[PDB]
Formats: sequence, structure tokens, C-alpha cells
Amino acid sequence: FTFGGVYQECTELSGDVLCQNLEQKNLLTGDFSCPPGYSPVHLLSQTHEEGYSRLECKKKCTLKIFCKTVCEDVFRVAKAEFRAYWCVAAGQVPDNSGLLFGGVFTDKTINPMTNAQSCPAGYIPLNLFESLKVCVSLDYELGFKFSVPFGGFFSCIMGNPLVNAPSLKKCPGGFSQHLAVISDGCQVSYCVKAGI
Ligand SMILES: [Cl-]
Repeated sequence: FTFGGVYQECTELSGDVLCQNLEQKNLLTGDFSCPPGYSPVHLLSQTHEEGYSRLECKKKCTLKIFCKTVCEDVFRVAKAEFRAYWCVAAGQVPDNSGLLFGGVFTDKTINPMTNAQSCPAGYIPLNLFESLKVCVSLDYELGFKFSVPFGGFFSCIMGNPLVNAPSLKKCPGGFSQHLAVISDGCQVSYCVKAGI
């Protein structure tokens, strides 16, 4: 099975502080898209809210004619929508280009491939959802050492098209199902080869 990457779009809803950390381009395309011959699979769309301190200035006046400005940190709420995708081969189309898969982890979970909140050596962490990191690499000769076969993603709203169109929330063939994250009550899982 070939892995065409993941990506994540973002739209600011109040403030403009969040999409910097929420948006994630696809390594393979330079954009929020899938390589030719791959299909975007929409895993999830949700809004992230966050409290932050914004610097603001305000004028206090005595009799509207003697005025002074003061600037302070003020507590505000930032909100933004993220829309999460992964890329799956619709057909065999042109090969062998695709990404090596090196596990996933969050700020509060651990990556079974490396047993650390990290990716294997030479791998890039890509942002997905609010805090998931997806470990990815492009160099087969150094990556395959640290790569596990990848069997797809699926979520509470979207099945896994690699199962063998019907989109079943399942893992294909000889792959085992593992929980990635629960994002605002929505389950997101991934599939890897049977193993510890
Ligand atoms: Cl949802």
C-alpha cells in the first residue's frame, strides 16, 4: 500500500493567531493537495479555540481634552477551523513514489515505532488535528530501516478506502487497528502491520 501524505487546511474565525500551527502542506505537492492519481480522504473538520494575551492600547481622558494612552496585555479567545485529509491511491497509476510511514504521537501519547514523543531518525513530523504528529520520510535507503507498512487512516465520519466503493471504518488484510486520537469525541485510528 502506498501512502500519499496528509495535509490540513485552516481558516481563522476570531483573531489570526492559530493557522500558523494548524495548517500543514503536503510534502509531495507543496500544497494542500494530493499527488496526481491520489484522492483526498476527508478525516475531520473541527474548530480549535484557545485563550491568549493580546497587546492593546486604550485612551483614558480627563474632560475629553487631557488624554493618556496605556497599553496592556488583555485576555482574548482565538478560534480557527482545521480540515484534515490524507491521500490515498485511487488506482495503481504511476509508481513507486510515495511516503514512508514512521508512526504517530501526540503531546500526551507516545509513538510505538520509536517509543518516544518523536519520529525515527531522518523523519519529519507533520501536524494533523490539534496535536497529532505524523512521522514521514522521503528517502527509502535510509528510511526503510525505520519504516512500517502503512494500511490507512479512518475516523468516526470516514471509512478506510484501502479495505478490500464502500468505505469501511476498518483495517485491510493483515493489518492491525490502533487508536490515533479522540478529537472532540470523534475517534481517529490508523492501520499498521500486525505486530507490537
Ligand atoms: Cl465531528
